[PDB]
Amino acid sequence: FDEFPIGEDRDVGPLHVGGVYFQPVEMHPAPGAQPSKEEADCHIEADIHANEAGKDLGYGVGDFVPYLRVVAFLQKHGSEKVQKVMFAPMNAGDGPHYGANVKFEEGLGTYKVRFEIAAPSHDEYSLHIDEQTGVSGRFWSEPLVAEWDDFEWKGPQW
Amino acid sequence: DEFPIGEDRDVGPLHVGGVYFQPVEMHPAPGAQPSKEEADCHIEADIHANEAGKDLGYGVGDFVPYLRVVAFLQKHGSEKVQKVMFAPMNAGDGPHYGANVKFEEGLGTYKVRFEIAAPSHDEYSLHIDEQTGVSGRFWSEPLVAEWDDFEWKGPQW
Ligand SMILES: [Cl-]
Ligand SMILES: [Cl-]
Ligand SMILES: [Cl-]
Ligand SMILES: [Cl-]
Ligand SMILES: [Zn+2]
Ligand SMILES: [Zn+2]
Repeated sequence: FDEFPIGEDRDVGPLHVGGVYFQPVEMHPAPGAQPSKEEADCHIEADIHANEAGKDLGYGVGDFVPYLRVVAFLQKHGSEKVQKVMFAPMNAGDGPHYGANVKFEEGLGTYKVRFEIAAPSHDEYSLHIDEQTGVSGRFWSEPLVAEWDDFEWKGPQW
Repeated sequence: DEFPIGEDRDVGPLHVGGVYFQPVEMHPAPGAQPSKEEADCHIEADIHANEAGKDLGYGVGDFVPYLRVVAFLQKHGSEKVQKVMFAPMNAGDGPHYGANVKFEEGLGTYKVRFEIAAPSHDEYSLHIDEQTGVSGRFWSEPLVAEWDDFEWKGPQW
């Protein structure tokens, strides 16, 4: 399946973050309130793996980082409207990622695309912190941001 | 120093290993598990994708997140069953499903059963189109990895 880049990959805190988009997909079960394959303009995927700093949190470097809460914000240049898109964790043929089928509500054009990545919720994940088996790192409190100021929505490339 | 609960099992698309060692301090402290000081040990369920595995879109050896893992402990000679809710967490050696555990029935031989449920309906999805798309589907009833002769003789540390 052809993947198209959103922009340059980012390294933010303990995460390596990439963004791609491609034709809308059919997901099972259909996640949250996302548009159907027919209603969507495309599928946007956030590829999140631990980088070297991720090692202090106990992640294997280069591995997928689960239990995160990822939200994308889309804002067309010259517009005050901002779309807020909740990403969901899911598997495609090339493994897990956070993604969503999305509509570019203000049409064709240039958009600021921002991914805000929050650490797992308090009751959803833990870290060993004892000396013997523990980690020296901790999760981030303020959400990490990977953003692209000039993404071009030029319509389906399929 | 890690000790096995028994031999690793392959159940459906999962490679499941069970180990135990000294109790640990976790942050946040998960559900109702005993503290490092209160506990007998820490038990870990290591769950990674096997060849079957690939059908769901995982890479062989990848940790499989979003599962709901519970362990049932039953001492040989007793009718009592103790239930242990595992929680997802990272240790210095990576992500695992684990729990600090106090053996309510004490020293002895136990049947140890891990029940592994697929992600909740609203917590994970699969791309199912021909194009992007995976052919396997998550299991309905929990997968089981069981050891019937686990010997708990007290701390080995
Ligand atoms: Cl924005
Ligand atoms: Cl929270
Ligand atoms: Cl900012
Ligand atoms: Cl049992
Ligand atoms: Zn996706
Ligand atoms: Zn653990």
